[PDB]
Amino acid sequence: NSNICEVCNKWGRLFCCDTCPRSFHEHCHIPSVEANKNPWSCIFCRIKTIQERCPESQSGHQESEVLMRQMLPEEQLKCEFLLLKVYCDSKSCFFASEPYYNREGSQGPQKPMWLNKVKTSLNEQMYTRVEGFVQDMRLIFHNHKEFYREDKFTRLGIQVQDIFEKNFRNIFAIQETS
Ligand SMILES: [Zn+2]
Ligand SMILES: [Zn+2]
Ligand SMILES: [Zn+2]
Repeated sequence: NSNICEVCNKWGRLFCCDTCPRSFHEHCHIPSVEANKNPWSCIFCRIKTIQERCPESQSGHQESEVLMRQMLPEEQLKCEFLLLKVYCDSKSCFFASEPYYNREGSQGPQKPMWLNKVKTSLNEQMYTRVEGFVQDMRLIFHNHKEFYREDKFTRLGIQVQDIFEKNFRNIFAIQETS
């Protein structure tokens, strides 16, 4: 197994996947690494299993259809993985914890959002459809763009949103387009 966490790329107290060489800190994995379970399979392995059991699940889909899906176990897992893929980028640090807004010439967003809040929301099964999760994720970056205006810091939002959007298209097998 790897000797660094797959998400944050640091050593420490790591849990090792039994079906692939990845390792995780307890609260870096999403959901948090389970108490017992020997063997244990990580979320990357669990996602690959879904695909393997239903090869047709990788044919293209319309975003509009994906968003209206109910958060049954498999969609819950896909949203967990997509959230994890965002945390995998080191630039997610800017969006993890609760922000605050005091900048000359800007007003804070009406509805603040951050990755740890989305994490909690998923953990507490507060989303009923994929749309719920995707709207909150997109809101994070949209709030950032709006608040930072012409400061070049706005680009961190563009960057992290691109990681989100690419992973969304991949994980939910959105139909490729020009
Ligand atoms: Zn970690
Ligand atoms: Zn694994
Ligand atoms: Zn089948």
